[PDB]
Amino acid sequence: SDAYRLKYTFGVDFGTSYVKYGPITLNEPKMVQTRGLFLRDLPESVKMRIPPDVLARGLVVGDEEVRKYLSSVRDVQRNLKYPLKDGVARRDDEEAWRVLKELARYTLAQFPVSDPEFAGWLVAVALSALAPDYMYKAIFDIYDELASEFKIYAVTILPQPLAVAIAENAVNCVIVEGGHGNIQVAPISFALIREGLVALNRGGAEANAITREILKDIGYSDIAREEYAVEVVKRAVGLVPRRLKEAIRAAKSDPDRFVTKVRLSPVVEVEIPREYAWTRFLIGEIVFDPNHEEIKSYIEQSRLRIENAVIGDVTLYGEMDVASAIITSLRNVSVEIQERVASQIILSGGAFSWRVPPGMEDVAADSVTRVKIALEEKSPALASKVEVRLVSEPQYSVWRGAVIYGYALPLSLEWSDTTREGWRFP
Amino acid sequence: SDAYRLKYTFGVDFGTSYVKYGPITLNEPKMVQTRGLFLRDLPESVKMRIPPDVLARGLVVGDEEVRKYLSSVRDVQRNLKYPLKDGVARRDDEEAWRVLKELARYTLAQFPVSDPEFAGWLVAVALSALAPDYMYKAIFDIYDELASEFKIYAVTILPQPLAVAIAENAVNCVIVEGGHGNIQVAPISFALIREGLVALNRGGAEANAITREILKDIGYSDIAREEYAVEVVKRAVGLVPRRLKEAIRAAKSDPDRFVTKVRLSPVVEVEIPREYAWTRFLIGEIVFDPNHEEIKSYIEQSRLRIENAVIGDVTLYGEMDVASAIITSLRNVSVEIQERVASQIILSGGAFSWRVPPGMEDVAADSVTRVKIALEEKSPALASKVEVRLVSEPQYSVWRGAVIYGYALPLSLEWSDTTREGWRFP
Amino acid sequence: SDAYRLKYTFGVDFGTSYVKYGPITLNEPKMVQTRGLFLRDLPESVKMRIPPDVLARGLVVGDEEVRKYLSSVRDVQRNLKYPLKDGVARRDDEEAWRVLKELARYTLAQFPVSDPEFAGWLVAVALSALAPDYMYKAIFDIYDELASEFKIYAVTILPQPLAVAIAENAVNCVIVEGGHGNIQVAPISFALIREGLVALNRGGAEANAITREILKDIGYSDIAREEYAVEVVKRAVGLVPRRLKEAIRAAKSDPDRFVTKVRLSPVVEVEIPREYAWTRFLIGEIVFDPNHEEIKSYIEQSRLRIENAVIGDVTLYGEMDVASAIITSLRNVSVEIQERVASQIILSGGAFSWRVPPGMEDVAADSVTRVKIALEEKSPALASKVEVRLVSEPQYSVWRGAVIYGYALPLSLEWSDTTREGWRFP
Ligand SMILES: Nc1ncnc2c1ncn2[C@@H]1O[C@H](COP(=O)(O)OP(=O)(O)O)[C@@H](O)[C@H]1O
Ligand SMILES: Nc1ncnc2c1ncn2[C@@H]1O[C@H](COP(=O)(O)OP(=O)(O)O)[C@@H](O)[C@H]1O
Ligand SMILES: Nc1ncnc2c1ncn2[C@@H]1O[C@H](COP(=O)(O)OP(=O)(O)O)[C@@H](O)[C@H]1O
Repeated sequence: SDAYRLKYTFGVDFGTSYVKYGPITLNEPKMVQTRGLFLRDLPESVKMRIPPDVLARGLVVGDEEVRKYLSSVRDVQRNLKYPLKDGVARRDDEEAWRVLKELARYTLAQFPVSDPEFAGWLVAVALSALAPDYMYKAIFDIYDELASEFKIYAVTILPQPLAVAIAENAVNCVIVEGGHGNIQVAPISFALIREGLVALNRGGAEANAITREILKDIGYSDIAREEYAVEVVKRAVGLVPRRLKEAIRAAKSDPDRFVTKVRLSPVVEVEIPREYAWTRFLIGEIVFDPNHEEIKSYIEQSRLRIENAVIGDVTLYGEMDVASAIITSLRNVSVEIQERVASQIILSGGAFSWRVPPGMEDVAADSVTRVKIALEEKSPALASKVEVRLVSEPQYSVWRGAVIYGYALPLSLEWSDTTREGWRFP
Repeated sequence: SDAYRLKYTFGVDFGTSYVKYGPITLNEPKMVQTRGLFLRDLPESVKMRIPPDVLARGLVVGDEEVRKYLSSVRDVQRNLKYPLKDGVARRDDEEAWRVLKELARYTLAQFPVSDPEFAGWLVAVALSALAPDYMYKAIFDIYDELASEFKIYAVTILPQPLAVAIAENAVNCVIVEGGHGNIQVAPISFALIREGLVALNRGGAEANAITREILKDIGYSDIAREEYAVEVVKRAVGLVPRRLKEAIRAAKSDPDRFVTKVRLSPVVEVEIPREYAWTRFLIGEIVFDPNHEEIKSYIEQSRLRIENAVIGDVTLYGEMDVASAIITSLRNVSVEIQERVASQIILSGGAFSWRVPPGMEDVAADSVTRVKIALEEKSPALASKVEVRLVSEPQYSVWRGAVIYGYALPLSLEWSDTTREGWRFP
Repeated sequence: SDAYRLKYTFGVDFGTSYVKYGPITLNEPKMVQTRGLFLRDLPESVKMRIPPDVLARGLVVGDEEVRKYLSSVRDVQRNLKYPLKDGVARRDDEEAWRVLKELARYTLAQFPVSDPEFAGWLVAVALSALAPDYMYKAIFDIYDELASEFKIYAVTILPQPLAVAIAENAVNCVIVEGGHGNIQVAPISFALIREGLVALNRGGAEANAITREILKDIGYSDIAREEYAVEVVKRAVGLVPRRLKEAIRAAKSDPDRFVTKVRLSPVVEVEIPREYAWTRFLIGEIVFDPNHEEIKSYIEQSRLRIENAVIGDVTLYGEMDVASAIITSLRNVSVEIQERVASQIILSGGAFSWRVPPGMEDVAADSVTRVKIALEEKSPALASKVEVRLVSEPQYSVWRGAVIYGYALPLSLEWSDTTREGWRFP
């Protein structure tokens, strides 16, 4: 039906960090941190303390639902699984979708529907652009299973940048998503340019890993293991330089500006010492231009120490700067239209967030000011006409696009594997 | 069976001082002071006076059973064996378990069962967290031998802090056991955190040894040798300072407040003189924070005199404060949950008992008020939100947890050496 | 000059345990156990007994120089500072470099130079790969101060694995250092692969801490506090299993093979009892593969007891096996060359030492045989072609590389912070 959509059209975003979800009726979507928590090796002592309903399905997911079941850090680095490592779950990983299943299951269960006119939801999923074929097939399999439990009339999937352009309803610009895992820049002329869509393998999660290194170098290593901890630290102590080299010089001259103290929990309060105060810049900068002799040295000597198993989640080989990303995304649109499409740049998603702490504007920079000054370095003639803008409520964006897309996607259009578009029915 | 448990589930605690025991049916457990009494070198004169049944097994154990067989102090410091010196019996000591055997034998024999429906007990043992592997294997060997005498259907063992958390059924807090021998602090989130469990090697028995030194300095040394004597003295004359340095200053200014007279027996009545009246504080304080230039001097110069053999049971090297213990136990749980788990602090066990004698509240402090003020000194930001509580009937606690754990521990779960959990059958 | 180098080129290694040092002229370097001994709280009684020269600088360092100033164990666990806890001194610790200063000062003072042609030394320092930026800057500050005292023409610093590859002058292999604090595995093709260099945070010092636990479980705890004591015990009683599980099974079947008696001092002679005889394996094994349900249980229940302050120096979260370390270090070199570079494996450094005591070869294994059988478990196809070798004089190695590197490092090459290579001049 039609007005049936304005109620029961149900958007879902995944991305890496937060799974943003809700029906179209919401003003802004509810969030679930993507982490699933396994309950797997349990001393029968603790199984006595777990409700047999929760332990039955073998996981728990959601912000509040997991917090209650969290044991010590050793438990966290084991049984707390962040699937969607970057935008994507490796096929071979059974634990990867096992959480996504009950993460998606948690999503719908959160919103019951009393109305007997309810024929089942309309589930608009927004995956990352990097999502391969199997990740589509896998997640439709997920919602096919929830069809037996919940009422789902139809399921669709849209690439994440497609949502944002729909969310902004912007006519001419290059969308840039700050997605935690991946940065997806797409130009849009009258709509997405699928050929010009460019999605980096880098994201906010690379700002964690550059923080997760700092907290190891300060001797907080117990804190590093817990991903929530570096999150709070990164978000609080992370900072974006105007120009990295000029900034680090500044922070080594007058560190007292940059020394910060973050209270994670009453026991553990992270003090960024006087010396490393300049490393605050590497935290927020590595999202944008992770090519510098200053970072690429600091990341290299931080790749040496291998604590548990992982060598660290980050790439030593170097990536493309989001300045160079936007440019590369534009060379794929037509020279006719490039003057128009390169006018606006919409920054969106999480990793473009950073707010300059007050009084520090002479050195730090907002994500907006960063991109604008990033273009001046590479393509000067471009940065003249560029008006770069950050979305209001950056991370809520993709979901707002997911429902609008999900709202108008004529329901007689079947999902066909070849076109990778349209509804599928259970 | 099931309702069979609500009767014949049988909890046993050991700990150092009192072995707390009984079936689940009891309101509070019966106690046996852990002391075994050897009858070993007996002039045939006295063997004539001993029933040949008692002398046959070579020991006696229990409060009333030993009192009748106690000879002079020389006999007490010899043939009265306190096993479980701290939480643990050294493997090499045959006398150590030989008492525990007949101490555990005394425990079950105390409770005969008339009902022919009785298939044997369910013995839930609570050992100290410090109990090594052999101490588990040794005590199962004990109950395997009592299987031939008594009816024991199944035997299990739980670490002592696991009991308390079950006894309190507290969801978020850090348990602190005042166990006579050892202080075992564990955080609990939905249940014990085995990684965060921290057990000090210090306990109430270190408050004896600091009293046992005082009674030597007052010239009562005949009284010191008898462990029951310092017990009654410690419990009566022992006291817990608000702040040790401020307190000792007070007690040296106005000693008449603190001069006390304890009647042990009609012959021997201990008068804490006017001078040492300040040493009452070191008695109760050394349980909490045994690092002070005032104690660590007094314990050092009291380590010099070596009377019989032992140099004294106490550590000159210094230990961790229970304030620092709780903190160290929290750094092992996840920064996510630390805000919640650090809220409540449950004090339990014997060594957190002390009651301020009336009118003295301006200087002394209850164990509760002591811990709360202990945290303010170390981790100020923690002590703001901390609500610290003492268990009603502090020492009875562990047993109450031992039965509940012993009540539900599904009986098809075998004891497996690797997991160190579950029932074993004889 | 040139031939001036063949005399006055002066190598210095730090590492954790032994600081190996000497001029290039030596056959093998002289050693200094890294321990500094503070003289800090001294009763004026003892200051009368200390030469005012020694007490002036406030420390003493060196094997013989400290032995003479050692008081009781309480003094040792306080005023005997092992800096470089693992490979690294925490910035905030003033006591950390204060020893390194006079430790390095002790080093040069040991070797006076009579020749008036002597223009000052050439100091080649070998730090650990984990050495951060500040640890470089700190130690150059050290040698800048010794420039006023001694004659130092030039100072350089090389990462420790760089030395070994130079010391061996091996063309194709993966160096593995058994460094007391840390295990640094690097592949070398025509030289070090800085990207493939992988340095574990585990080392011989984790074999102490697993012995330091054993000596607490045997009741020698007075002996545990003294790091020299566990050293001699570890080196003597420590043993490396062929396969840990198969070995522990063997040692619990026939303990009389493994019961050992080590004479530390005429008073104290450590008898590893019959029972724990199997724990000899955990001593030497935890260097290699500290992931086992057998160790990771024994280390966990040994982390509970906290004696003085420290919870114990060791990581409960688990580390990477040196088998998996070598593999992870190879995935960073190019698939073209991996066939060649994975041929030889040079084991080096202290923690790869262990000699099977005679007649026990059926169960124990040399460090060589251990690594070779370690690879067979993980990467079978690799272990076929692998020829693994241990350096002759394992621990002397890094210094031998330090001088050769220090010998040819063209002196017109300045130290530049960015490249982290080359000479600096005072
Ligand atoms: N105030 C902030 N400053 C810096 N980074 C932030 C801030 N708030 C959120 N973030 C980052 O944004 C990320 C959220 O992005 P997200 O929408 O999950 O991307 P996607 O869902 O596409 O993977 C978080 O992982 C976090 O690291
Ligand atoms: N009123 C009191 N004041 C101070 N200490 C007390 C008091 N009552 C009991 N105690 C101490 O508590 C101890 C009992 O603790 P207990 O339960 O035996 O510990 P565990 O059993 O774990 O070893 C006794 O040794 C005694 O010293
Ligand atoms: N025979 C031996 N058996 C086992 N371990 C040994 C033996 N000899 C020395 N070791 C260990 O080797 C270590 C020396 O390594 P070292 O060269 O100090 O490493 P680094 O200097 O890189 O820190 C000592 O700490 C000791 O524990």
